[PDB]
Amino acid sequence: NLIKQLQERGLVAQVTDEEALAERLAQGPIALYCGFDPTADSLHLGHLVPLLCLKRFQQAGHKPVALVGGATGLIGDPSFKAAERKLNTEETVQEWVDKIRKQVAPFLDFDCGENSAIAANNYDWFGNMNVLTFLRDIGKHFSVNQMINKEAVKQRLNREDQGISFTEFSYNLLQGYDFACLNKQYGVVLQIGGSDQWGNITSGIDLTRRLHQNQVFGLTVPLITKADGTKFGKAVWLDPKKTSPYKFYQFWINTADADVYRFLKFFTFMSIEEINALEEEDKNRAQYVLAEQVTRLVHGEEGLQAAKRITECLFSGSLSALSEADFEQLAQDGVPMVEMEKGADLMQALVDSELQPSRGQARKTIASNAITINGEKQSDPEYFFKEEERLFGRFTLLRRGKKNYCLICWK
Amino acid sequence: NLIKQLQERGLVAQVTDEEALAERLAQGPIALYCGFDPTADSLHLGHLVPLLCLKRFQQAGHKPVALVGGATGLIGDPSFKAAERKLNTEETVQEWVDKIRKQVAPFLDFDCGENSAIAANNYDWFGNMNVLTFLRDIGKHFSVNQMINKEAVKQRLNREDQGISFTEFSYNLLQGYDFACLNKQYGVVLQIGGSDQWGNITSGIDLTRRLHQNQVFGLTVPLITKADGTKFGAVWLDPKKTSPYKFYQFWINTADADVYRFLKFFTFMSIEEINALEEEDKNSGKAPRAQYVLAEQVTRLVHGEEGLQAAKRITECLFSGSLSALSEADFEQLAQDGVPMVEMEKGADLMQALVDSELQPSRGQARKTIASNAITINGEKQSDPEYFFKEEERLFGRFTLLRRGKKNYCLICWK
Ligand SMILES: Nc1ncnc2c1ncn2[C@@H]1O[C@H](COS(=O)(=O)NC(=O)[C@@H](N)Cc2ccc(O)cc2)[C@@H](O)[C@H]1O
Ligand SMILES: Nc1ncnc2c1ncn2[C@@H]1O[C@H](COS(=O)(=O)NC(=O)[C@@H](N)Cc2ccc(O)cc2)[C@@H](O)[C@H]1O
Repeated sequence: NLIKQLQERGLVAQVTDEEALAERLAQGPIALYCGFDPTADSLHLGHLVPLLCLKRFQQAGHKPVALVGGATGLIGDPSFKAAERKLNTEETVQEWVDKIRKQVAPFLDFDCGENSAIAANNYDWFGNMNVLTFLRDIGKHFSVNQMINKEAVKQRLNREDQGISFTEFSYNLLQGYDFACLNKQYGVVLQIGGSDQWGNITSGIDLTRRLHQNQVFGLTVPLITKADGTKFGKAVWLDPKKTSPYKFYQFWINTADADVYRFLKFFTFMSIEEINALEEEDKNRAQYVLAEQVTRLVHGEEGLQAAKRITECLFSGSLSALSEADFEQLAQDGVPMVEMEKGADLMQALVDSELQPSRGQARKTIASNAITINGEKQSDPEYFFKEEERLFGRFTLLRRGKKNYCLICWK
Repeated sequence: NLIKQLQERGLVAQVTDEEALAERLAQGPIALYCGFDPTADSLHLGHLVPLLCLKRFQQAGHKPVALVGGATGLIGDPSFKAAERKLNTEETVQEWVDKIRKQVAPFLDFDCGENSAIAANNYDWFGNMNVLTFLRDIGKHFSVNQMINKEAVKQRLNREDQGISFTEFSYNLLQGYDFACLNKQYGVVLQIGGSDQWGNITSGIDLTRRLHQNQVFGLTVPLITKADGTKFGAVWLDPKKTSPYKFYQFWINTADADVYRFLKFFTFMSIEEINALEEEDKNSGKAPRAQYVLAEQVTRLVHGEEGLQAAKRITECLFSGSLSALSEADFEQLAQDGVPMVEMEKGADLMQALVDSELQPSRGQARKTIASNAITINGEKQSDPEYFFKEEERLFGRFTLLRRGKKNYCLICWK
């Protein structure tokens, strides 16, 4: 039983009429969906949780529908959001829709027969829907009394200064209708999402009964968090131009022990048997396994190898294996960086990079043999960089002591 | 000062930025509007209060716009309504729209130059409006925190079983946008309505500022009520719903505590004439005659001179007993709603007509009441208990009016 398997990974927050869903799942392939709103040019790690859950259902033989909210992204989901969001333009949302659709696509199989993935966009039905049609055909089925009692919008209905527009309050009807629309178009009988989506999902379940006299189900995944109560993603984007594969990999390497086994369950396709065996062995490595799996999953074999090669070069101080693209990752977000004019001396580099507070202090630090230039020791306080030390004519990696790095990017 | 004149008739509940509105009114003609939703095939007396107020503004030189809610009638106004209304069909609402627009038209002047009245319909702009456009362009300007606390809908938001749909909750936004539309299309700067419309009006004022960067105003008329606290069922303007006779009699029977206020609300008599009529009644030493004046004015206004003459002829014939002056059309007003009526098969005796009309409990009782000379047939006394009606007594071959005592009537409609 797939629900039982997901419950064992800790991937089930809530599920509607669970016994019936397990029976329908047991009978044969179902169509299911999860929606993703375009509120940025990329998804982050949080979005990856239900995205991989769509693939977990596909691996079990079910048909995943990945919806991108071209219409809902023009409205804004208020669910457990403390503040009203500014509206985004139609041009910006369309740009984001395209980027998200393309980012989701490699996570699912679009060519595996009957259960092949389908990309959907709710702008296809809301983009031309008349307002009186929406209010009469959809709105009459929604009770404002029940809407104001939804946990997701309750904290917004106490004081107007921390309030909600009619625009964001109508959001629940759009996602509610999306479920009914996918049920009629594709026979979708299940919607998944994170726990904040519970109220938007149950509205679609109810609306599908009222509009199409069909029974549909809901399943939420817990919102993934760190055990120490801090905010998850200290954000971690899927786009390599926002979070480099190296930074992505390092985020996983540095997972706390209290989080590492839970993260392996949420973010990898490793069996529950191997994760438990990995946990027992360490009680009498997991961060390394987690980093390898998720980095290869998001950034591919090439991405994982670049992240490992950069990590190794920084640990060893030997930079010969680094390519120009590797240095681009370091400058982006890998190590602290400073832009400098060619001709600057070593003292000025240490001051401008904030590795040293003054030229006088930097002189003593250099003379003490604390500084490396591309991994090589340089103890002449009066030194000027050689042209060959400007790797790819652009980069020079400084290190103070055994671990304090700074990348000089030459103008 | 038009606002002050309306305040003296008791026709002003609330006014936004009153000094600025009075200054705008004194500068020259303005364009104003009032909306009427199609929830029935006719307007009633309540709807007549703001409709006549549109005419009062027109008489002062202003330009009235009478909007009929082709779109809003497909949504439903929840304002101060205890229960959620069922949605009406597009075909039914269209039929009602046509009937209401035609019923409204004779009350305003459509041919008096620059301030000629205009007929409008909000279906013109909502019929082709996309949902994302409405939600973004209009909806972003509305706070749900403020909406749920509006007096017109707050009572609906405590019991789920006695609740409000998103459909009816969205209504305030539609009427709000209508004011922005009429401001842009016709330079409408004022909306009037009854006091239940205050919140729908102020939403339009705020939205016009946000969308068109224009200053507009609101003025409400008090909801006309009775002094005894009872409900002001309905008295319709359509003669096929409320006959001119019944309409006239409703005004005749106005309570003394209500008659002068009703003159101010429902007629175009000057405040000086109404005050002189109250003064005369206060010093006459007899019962008031103002009800007669009110009945003549409003019946002539709504049903014309012909309607008034029919109501008076029917009243006079019932009072005199002599029905010779009654036409077939007059008897049809009586059968519709003038007096209680019963359908009976020709051949029924007087005793059975008294029992079936519920004028008597039994034939045995009917026998004694007939013998006591308490029964009239078409105003003529009939004291024979064993009497059968004559063919000549079935007026126009199908009407006989029975009366027990001085006022217990029943029209027999012969089959
Ligand atoms: N930290 C996290 N852990 C687990 N899941 C997480 C998460 N952060 C985000 N998610 C989930 O990732 C998904 C996409 O996030 S989202 O774009 O903010 N979601 C939304 O705004 C949905 N209303 C989108 C939507 C859903 C269905 C529709 O028919 C239409 C639109 C949601 O299911 C959300 O719960
Ligand atoms: N007893 C009464 N006394 C005085 N005025 C009364 C009344 N009963 C009804 N009215 C008024 O008669 C007018 C029409 O009544 S109604 O058809 O119920 N009105 C409505 O439902 C409004 N929402 C119509 C409307 C108004 C403006 C728009 O842009 C669109 C529609 C309103 O101004 C109402 O306040």
